[PDB]
Amino acid sequence: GSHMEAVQNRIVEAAERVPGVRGVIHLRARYVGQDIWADMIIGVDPENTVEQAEEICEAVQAAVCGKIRRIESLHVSAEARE
Amino acid sequence: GSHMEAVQNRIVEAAERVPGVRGVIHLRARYVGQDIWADMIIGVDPENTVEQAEEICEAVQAAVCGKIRRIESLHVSAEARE
Ligand SMILES: [Cl-]
Repeated sequence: GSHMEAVQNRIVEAAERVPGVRGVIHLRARYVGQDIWADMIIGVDPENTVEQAEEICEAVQAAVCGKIRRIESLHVSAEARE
Repeated sequence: GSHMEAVQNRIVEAAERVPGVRGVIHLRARYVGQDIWADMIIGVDPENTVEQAEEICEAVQAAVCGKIRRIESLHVSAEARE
């Protein structure tokens, strides 16, 4: 990977463009057949509510899955950053 | 393709998001090794100047090449639409 680094670059870029994301802290992506399954942690504003942070995570899931068709599973969690 | 239809979808989407593009009229993409070479026609406003249309074409080239790393050659021309 090769194939995978270009997919990981697209995942990070997609995520970082979602309102309220303060960087991708962690991303692990793996092939399951031809499909990608991935697990991500994003940074968020410490003073966002838990509800808002969950909304940002959901918006990242939608953006990333929408942009990268091969992704068939994506978990997104959040940590306070900056 | 398989591989290629997903690349063509990304090309069209990238192009259509550039200011002043009125649809992708034509796209031919081919693999040269692992690289993509492509030829595209976009629609533009008939009342744009030739200079403006050339600027839109150049902006499409930049956007598409920037978004799809495997593309190593992209020609973009314009036709009046709508
Ligand atoms: Cl591919």
